[PDB]
Amino acid sequence: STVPLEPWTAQQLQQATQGYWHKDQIPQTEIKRILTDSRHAESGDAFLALKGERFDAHNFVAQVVANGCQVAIVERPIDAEIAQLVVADTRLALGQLGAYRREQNAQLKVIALTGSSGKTTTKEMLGSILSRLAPTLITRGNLNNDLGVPMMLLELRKEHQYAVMELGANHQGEIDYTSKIVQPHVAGILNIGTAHFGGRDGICRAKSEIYRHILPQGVAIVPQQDDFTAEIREAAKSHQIMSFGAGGDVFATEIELLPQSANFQLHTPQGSSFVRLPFAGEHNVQNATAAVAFALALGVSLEDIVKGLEQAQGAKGRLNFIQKTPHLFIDDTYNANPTSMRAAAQVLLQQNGIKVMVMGDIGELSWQEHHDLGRDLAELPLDHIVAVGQFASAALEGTKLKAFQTQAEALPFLINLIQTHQSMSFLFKGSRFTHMETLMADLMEK
Ligand SMILES: Nc1ncnc2c1ncn2[C@@H]1O[C@H](COP(=O)(O)OP(=O)(O)NP(=O)(O)O)[C@@H](O)[C@H]1O
Ligand SMILES: [Mg+2]
Repeated sequence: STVPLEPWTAQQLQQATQGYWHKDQIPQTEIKRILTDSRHAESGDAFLALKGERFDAHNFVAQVVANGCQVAIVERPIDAEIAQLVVADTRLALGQLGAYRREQNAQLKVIALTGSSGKTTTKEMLGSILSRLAPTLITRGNLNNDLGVPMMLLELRKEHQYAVMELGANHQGEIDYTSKIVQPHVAGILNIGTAHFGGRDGICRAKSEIYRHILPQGVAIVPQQDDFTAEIREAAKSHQIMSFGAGGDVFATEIELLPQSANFQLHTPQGSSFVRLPFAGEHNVQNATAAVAFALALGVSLEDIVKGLEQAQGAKGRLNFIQKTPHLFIDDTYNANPTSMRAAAQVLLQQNGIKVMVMGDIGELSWQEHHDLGRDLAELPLDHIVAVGQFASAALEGTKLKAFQTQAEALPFLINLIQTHQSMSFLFKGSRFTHMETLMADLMEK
């Protein structure tokens, strides 16, 4: 990474991993950064060599030596001029290094959260709330798995008073592993979504591992309106509990959905407040109520929580409203599924001007799915539907909808829509692998 980092001593590296220095060659200078990318390691870094499926970064140690790196963390001694901390397993050692740094920072109050949807948005909301009060570390991008979580904890500094760790795992045992490294004071689940083997039951059990390592006198956060609310409350029973959602501790009433925001009355065990939330859509109201519950569990005042929500900003590709007078471009390109795709159309339906929904394929599904999506969206009063990809033909089945196999062929059509019409409102969305944000940037170019 590239943020300011607190250095490591050779002694700290060894103590965290219980490794040994090869041939007793011990670095006499401090280590400024631990990284896994052989392209970027330089003088002062420690290169930690990971292996995985058909890959082994031990193969690239000569590259980091040629580039000036003089410290490596490895599973086996390499014949090279570099100090080497030898460990049994470098994936485990990375976990231990993150766990050690988390433990050394005893001043921290720590949140861990998971869920099928809304993790990143809820994390950003908490980040806004907590960063107003003190230095706060939150998960960057998708660093939320067995490697990403400890990589994030390496960025902890003595100045940090708060940490908000997103945990992304979906499979049995994975959340136990990362949440044990994190050692949260407050943790919980936002929702259980649709089936990925194991079924939704398996997803529930996996994410319920997040309650196992909550620290003494901590708090478990539970969703009060989930299909698995009762099972999740049982999983959290060894901890003090707070809930969010209708019928729960923290909930919203008189919700008003505006074109780029949402108004509602917020209710909590610490009092109530109106909230002018600068996020669009009912799902983001739900994410706000979860952030409120997490923040109250850390003792933040309701007043500071509302101030944090009202100035919070969304992650990239999550309903970003981009004004390009006299046109609007909504960037919702981060990902897609059949449910969220229909939800996005509802947001576009609230905008002024000629409404054009540009959509790419939805993965992990498929033909019948797009057939019904193209049918349902065509019944909506959208002005134009531009379907791009391998299943655009399916959506065409069931004037309003045009289908393109490639983006290259879709770009002139979108350009022609400008000419054919008067302000336009575009919304762009597709699964991550379709990266519809290039087609959006390409239309915006001119
Ligand atoms: N609470 C929610 N319930 C249902 N869908 C939601 C919710 N919040 C967001 N979404 C949808 O999920 C998309 C991604 O939201 P995001 O906050 O990035 O979730 P995430 O849980 O971090 N995803 P991921 O890290 O890829 O597993 C949004 O663009 C919405 O379409
Ligand atoms: Mg995420």
